Amino acid sequence: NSKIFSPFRIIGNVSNGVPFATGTLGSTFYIVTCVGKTFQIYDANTLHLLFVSEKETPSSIVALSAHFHYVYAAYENKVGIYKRGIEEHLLELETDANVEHLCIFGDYLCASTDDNSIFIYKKSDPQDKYPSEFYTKLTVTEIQGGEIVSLQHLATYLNKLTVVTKSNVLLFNVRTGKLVFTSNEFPDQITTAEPAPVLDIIALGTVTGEVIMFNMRKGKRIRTIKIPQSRISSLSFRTDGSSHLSVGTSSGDLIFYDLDRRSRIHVLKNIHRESYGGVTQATFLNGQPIIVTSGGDNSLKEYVFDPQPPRYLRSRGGHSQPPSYIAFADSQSHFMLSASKDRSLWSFSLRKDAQSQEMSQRSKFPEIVALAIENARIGEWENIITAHKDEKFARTWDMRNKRVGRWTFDTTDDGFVKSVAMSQCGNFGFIGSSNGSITIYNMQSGILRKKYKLHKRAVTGISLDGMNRKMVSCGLDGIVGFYDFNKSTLLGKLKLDAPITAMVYHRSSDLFALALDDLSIVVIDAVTQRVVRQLWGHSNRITAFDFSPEGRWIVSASLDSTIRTWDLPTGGCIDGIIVDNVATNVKFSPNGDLLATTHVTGNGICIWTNRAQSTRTIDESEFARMALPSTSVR
Repeated sequence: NSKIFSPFRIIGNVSNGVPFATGTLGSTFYIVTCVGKTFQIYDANTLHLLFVSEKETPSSIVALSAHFHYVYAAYENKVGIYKRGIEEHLLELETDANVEHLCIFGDYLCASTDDNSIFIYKKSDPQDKYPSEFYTKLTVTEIQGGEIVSLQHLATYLNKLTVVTKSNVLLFNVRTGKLVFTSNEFPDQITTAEPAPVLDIIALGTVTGEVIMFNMRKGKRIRTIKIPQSRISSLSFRTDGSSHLSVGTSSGDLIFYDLDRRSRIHVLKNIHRESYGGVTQATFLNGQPIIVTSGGDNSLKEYVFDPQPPRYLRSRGGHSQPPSYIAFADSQSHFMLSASKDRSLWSFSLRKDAQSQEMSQRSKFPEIVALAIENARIGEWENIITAHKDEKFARTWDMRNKRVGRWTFDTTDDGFVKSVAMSQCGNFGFIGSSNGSITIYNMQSGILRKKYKLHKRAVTGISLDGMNRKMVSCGLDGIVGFYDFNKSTLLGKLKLDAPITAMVYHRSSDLFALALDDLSIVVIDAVTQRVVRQLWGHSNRITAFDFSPEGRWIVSASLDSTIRTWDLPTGGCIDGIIVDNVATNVKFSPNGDLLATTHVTGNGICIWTNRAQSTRTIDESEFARMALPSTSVR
């Protein structure tokens, strides 16, 4: 519908809080996470991205299970059966209820719904790849038990499904339909269940921090371990020889307990954010001393036990909150630098492996409010500058070692840093203060080189031409400053009619654009120091903007929930897109091929293909109402 941009894919998505599944991969295992309406499959021993489901489900995936080489994904009243990210079959349950839980075992598929029904599907022939024929519908009436919490199959329990509810534990024979067992009432609410590696035993977690070892055959407790003032969210048994139990909690802690020594081994504190559900799943890999953990904070971590407290091994993740600032890190379209209000700085790969890595800050730094990066001096010295909220100094980072750098750059006028910039050569860093000063630092030695004082209000933008001749600045005072870099002379001043909130400088054309509080975009020629164009159209605050690499276009985003393309030779809007999720950032790839956008909701970065590498006709309400790119692509 848009004439310029077509949705490509989304970067930086790992997990959303749905408990991940584990399956078999030849000799190794695979991990299935949820991203929303898409699942992703990783190798368990490398965390390499193996698959992503090729086609989005109509609604959000609620449950994931893996059985051999098949993934079962529940959404609405449906269960999708996938192999290699490709849907091989779709089960539509005869109900308007939603599927909540899944259990696949023997010739059976069991899917419980939110009205306490359990739909049972069966293989026609045992050598079928998956169950497909509806067999029966069980129901747990409120007298038989409480709300269904989990469906489990215990080892050697032929044709027998264990249905754990909030108040009790039931045993159904799914072949005959008979309820063969129902335990005594449990006093405290059951929240979690997990088959033990020995006969007849299932582990049950409660709302109170109790893990109960329950014997299904005799129908009695065998053991009850108390975890003080914790709410259990996951259980898993180690199975490599050591009789250990892991207990995840909603507060984000992972507790390791020795079943034989009856003592608390250890506790990994706050490995996942509590506000996102804490530990939503934690699983020991079968036969291995490795535990895989996840939460709703978009991370997937792996912990090992060396032949001793567990040691961090590897992990994959992205931001837990929407990205606040982004930038292309290089001209080969390899990495993107991305900052979020979760106080993290990440580098995301744009390539197929979807690799990513958080910038080491070696309790986090305050949230980033401005960002600049240049690839010129990578490996040689610091090449990233960040401004942080309410801090009077900018920090530096090293893109080579993915770690914070040596220098901090003070404003010198007791103001906060409100803008940062870098020379193309990578030799200089620029810092703009809330008190008006502009400071120029040496990226190699960290030394203060030069100081300018023109603005009397916050400097909201700074840049320097590719030849380091003329430096330009903007501020909330509505002033545009022009300075000689080699000396320190004020080359000129412009007074604009509204406060200026941001600047983007186009080095190959020496034009720079400014976002003003009057909702216009002002384009200025740095050589002539004159306004050459003014763009009017947006009906709300401008969030971001960028030049197309050639210099012909400017693309802008706004609170009005639009993304507009402006042709500079005419100053007219030649394309407009209406999104349902306001764009907070827009950046062109160094080469004109891609457009990166960040939005109010969503942890990732949207990639768009510029399919116009066009008419000059004006538009109005002919804007396209486009959706964001699919998480199922690539």
